[PDB]
Amino acid sequence: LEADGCPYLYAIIHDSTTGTISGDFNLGVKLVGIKDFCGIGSNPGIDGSRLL
Amino acid sequence: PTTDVIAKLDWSIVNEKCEPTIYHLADCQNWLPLNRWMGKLTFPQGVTSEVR
Amino acid sequence: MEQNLFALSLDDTSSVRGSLLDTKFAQTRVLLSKAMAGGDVLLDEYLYDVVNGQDFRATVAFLRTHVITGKIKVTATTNISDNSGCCLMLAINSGVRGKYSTDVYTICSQDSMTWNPGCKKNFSFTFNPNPCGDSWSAEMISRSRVRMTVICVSGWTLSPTTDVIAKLDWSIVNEKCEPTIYHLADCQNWLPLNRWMGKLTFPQGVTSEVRRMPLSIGGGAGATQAFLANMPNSWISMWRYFRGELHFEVTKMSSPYIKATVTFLIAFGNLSDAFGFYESFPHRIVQFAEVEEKCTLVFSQQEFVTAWSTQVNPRTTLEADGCPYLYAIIHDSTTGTISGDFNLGVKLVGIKDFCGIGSNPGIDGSRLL
Amino acid sequence: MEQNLFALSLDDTSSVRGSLLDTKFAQTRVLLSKAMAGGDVLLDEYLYDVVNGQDFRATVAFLRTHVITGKIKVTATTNISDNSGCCLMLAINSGVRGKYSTDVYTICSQDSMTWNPGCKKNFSFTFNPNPCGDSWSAEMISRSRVRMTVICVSGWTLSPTTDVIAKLDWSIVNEKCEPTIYHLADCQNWLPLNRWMGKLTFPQGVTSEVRRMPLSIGGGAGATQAFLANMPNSWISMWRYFRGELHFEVTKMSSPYIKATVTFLIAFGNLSDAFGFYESFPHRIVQFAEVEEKCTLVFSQQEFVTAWSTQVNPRTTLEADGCPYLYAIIHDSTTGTISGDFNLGVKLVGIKDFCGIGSNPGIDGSRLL
Repeated sequence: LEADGCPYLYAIIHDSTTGTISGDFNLGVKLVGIKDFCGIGSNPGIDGSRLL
Repeated sequence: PTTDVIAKLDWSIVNEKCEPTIYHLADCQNWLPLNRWMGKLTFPQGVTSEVR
Repeated sequence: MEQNLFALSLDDTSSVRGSLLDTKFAQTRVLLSKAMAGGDVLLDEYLYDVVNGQDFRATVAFLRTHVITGKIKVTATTNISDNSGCCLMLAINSGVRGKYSTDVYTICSQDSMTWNPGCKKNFSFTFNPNPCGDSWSAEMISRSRVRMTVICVSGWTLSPTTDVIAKLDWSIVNEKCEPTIYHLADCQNWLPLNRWMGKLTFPQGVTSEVRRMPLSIGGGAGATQAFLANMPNSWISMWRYFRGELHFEVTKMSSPYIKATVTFLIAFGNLSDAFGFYESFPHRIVQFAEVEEKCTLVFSQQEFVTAWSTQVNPRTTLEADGCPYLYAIIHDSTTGTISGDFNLGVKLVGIKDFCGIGSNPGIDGSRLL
Repeated sequence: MEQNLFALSLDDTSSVRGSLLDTKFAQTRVLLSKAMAGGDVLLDEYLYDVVNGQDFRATVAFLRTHVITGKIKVTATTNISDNSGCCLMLAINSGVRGKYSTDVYTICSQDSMTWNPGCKKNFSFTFNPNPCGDSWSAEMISRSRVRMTVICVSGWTLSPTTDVIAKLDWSIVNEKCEPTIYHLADCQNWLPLNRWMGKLTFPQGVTSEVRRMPLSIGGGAGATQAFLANMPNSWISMWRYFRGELHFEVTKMSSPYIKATVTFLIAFGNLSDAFGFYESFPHRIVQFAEVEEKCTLVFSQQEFVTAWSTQVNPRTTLEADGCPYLYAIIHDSTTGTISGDFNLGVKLVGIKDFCGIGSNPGIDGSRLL
C-alpha cells in the first residue's frame, strides 16, 4: 500500500454505522464504465491480481 | 423472514431493438462499458472508524 | 526578477469564502451512548476550541482572518432505524459564568438547532457569534468566551445496539451576519424569545391526558428553591402586562413508532382534566407522519381578549390563575407496538406584534416548567 | 434544516488560487555562512519536502488538490552592503539518481533562478514541475522525486560580519503551466539549452586577460577522467554539426566594488593572449553599473560563416581547433579599493533558428569547462 503509486477509490464512514437491529451495513460497488476512456501502450502483462 | 421466500420471474419479449455491444482496440473510446465489480463493503455497527 | 514586495497582495484583508470544500474549518465527533437520557450533556466547550487539532482547507484562514464577515454553518450527521428516535440540540450562547445550568430551557434562547435522528438524517443551521454586529473573528470569540453545548433533550425510545456518533462539520458560509439586539420599545413587531415551554410526556394508554402551559411567562423556569432565566425571558419580564400573536414550535422527540393525536388550544387554568368539551373551543389538531418532526402553532390576537400578566404570584393556584394557558390534550390515545412515551418539545419562538404594558416591579420566582 | 448532502459543493475539483496571501503554501530558511565559497551546496532536498512543517494559508490546499493548474513561484529575500556580493542559484530538476553532481553546470539546465544579493534585494521566478504537461500535483512531484537545490555559485567578495539567511517563499500563482518538450527536428526556432559556459575570474591588475570559451559545446563539462552532462546538452549532441543565433546571459557575480570593462567577440582559438587587435573584429563592450548584474549577448547568424562541429576531439589543441570560440577580454583592467576578483558567470541560454546537421556518432569526453 505504501508503495502503490496508483489512485484508489476510498469509502469512509463519516459518522458510525447504527441500527436497532443487528446487522452490518453492506454496500456493493461496481465500476459501470469509463467515459472518455484512454488506453496507453501495450501491456506485456503481470500474472495475478490483488484480492478484491 | 419467518418463512422461505419465493421470487417470480416473468420472461416476455418486448418491442425494443436489439443492439450489439462489441469491444474494439481503439486507444480512445468515449464509453467503455466494464461492469467490473469493485467489491462488497461491509461495515460493522459501532463507534469505530472504518476506511475501505 | 526583483520586485517591489510592498506592492504584492500580501495585505489581503478579505473574509473567507469559496465552495463548501474550501470553506470548512473543523469537524467534531460527539458520542451518543446507547443509553443517553435527556439532560445528558453530550459536548460542552468553547466554540473556539472546536478548531483545535483541525487540518482542513479553511482552518488557517479561519484563525488568521482579522474580520470574518460570513456566518458559521454547523451540519450534524447521524441517523437511527425508524423504530427509534430521540431529540438532540446544538446551542450557542455568548458566554458562561459559574457552575451554569445546561438545561434545555437555559441553553436554547440564543442560537440553537434541535432535531430527531429518527426523522432527519442530517441537520444544519447558520449563526452569527457576534449578536451586536455584523462580523466576528476567531480571536474575538475566543477571548469573549462563546460557548457551544450539545445535549440530549430526550433519550432513545429504543436503544441502538451500539453507541452512536454524530459528526459535526463547521464551515464559514457567505450569508451576511446580522445583529439580534433587544430594546425597550413597548411595541415591537417581532420579539424573538425562544423560551422553552416544556417537554410533554404522554404515557401509552387509554387514559386521558391534559397538559397546561401558562402564558404568564415572566421570571423563568422553576427549579428547587431557585429559578433559571435567560436574557430573552428576563427581557420580556421588564413589562407588567403583555399581549401579541404567539408563535410556537412543537418537536416530536419520541420514536416515530409511538403515535398520538394532540390538540392544542388556549383556555384557562380552571378546566378539569376530565372536561369533556375542549373541542368546543377554537383549537388545532396535530398528528405526525413517520418522517415529520415539527409543527408550528400560531395563536392570533383574536384568541386573547385583553393583555395578561407577564408574571403571576408563584403560589397562584390553577383555579385562581386569571391568565391564559396553552393546553396540549390527547385527542385519542398514545399507542405503539414498542414501549415508550410520546414526548413532545414545545418552544415559544417569538411574539409578533408584541405589546408590553407598564413596568414590572417584579415577583421573585416562577412556577415549575 | 435537513439537506441533500450529495448536492453540496464538497466535490470542488478546482486548482488553488487567490491573493498572494491566500496562495502561499510554504517558506524555507537557507543559511549563507559568512564564509560560503562557491560550489557550496546551501540546501538540496526534494521540492515536496519544502511543504513539511508548514502552516500557511494554502498548505492544505496544495496537498489536497488533485490537479493543480498554476505555476509555482519562489521568492528569495536577502541583501548585503554595496561593497560585497556573491552569486546564488535556486534550481529545479525532475530527478536525481545516485551520488549526483551538484555543480552549477549540472543543475542549471531545467529551471533555475540566479542572482547577486549585492545588486538585487529579492528575486523570484515561476516554474512548472511537470515539463511534459500543463498540470501537476503534490502527490505527483512527491512520488516522481522532483529536486530543489540552492547553491553558492560564487562566494562573498567581502564577508558580512555575521552568517546571513535567505528566506524562500513558495506560492502557487495563476500563470498557466506549459511543457518544455525536446524533439529531433533538424530546424527549430528556439532550442533552449541553459548550458553553463563557465565562471570567468579576472584578478585585479594591469595585466592582460583573455578567456576562450569553445562553441563546439557537445558532450558536456569536463571533469577528472569523467564528464558531466545534462539533458539539454546531451540533446544537442545528437547532431554532428550545428549553427544558429546564440543567446548568452552574463551575470556579475562579484561585489559591485570590483570594476572592469570586458569585451565579447567571436574568434578562433589561435589568437594569442597578447594579440593587440581584438577590437578589429565585431564585438560588444560590457560595463556594469553598481546595481546592474546581468547582460545579454546575442550573436547573430552573420557572425558565423558556416556551421561548426557539435563536438571536437578532446585532445584538440587550440591552434588546431577549427570551430569558433566566444572570447571574453578585459578592455582596460580590473580594479577595486577592496580585494577581490572580478567574477562573471556565462550561460548559453538557447539558440534561435537552430539548425542541426547530420547524426553524431559521438566522441567520448569533453574539454574542461
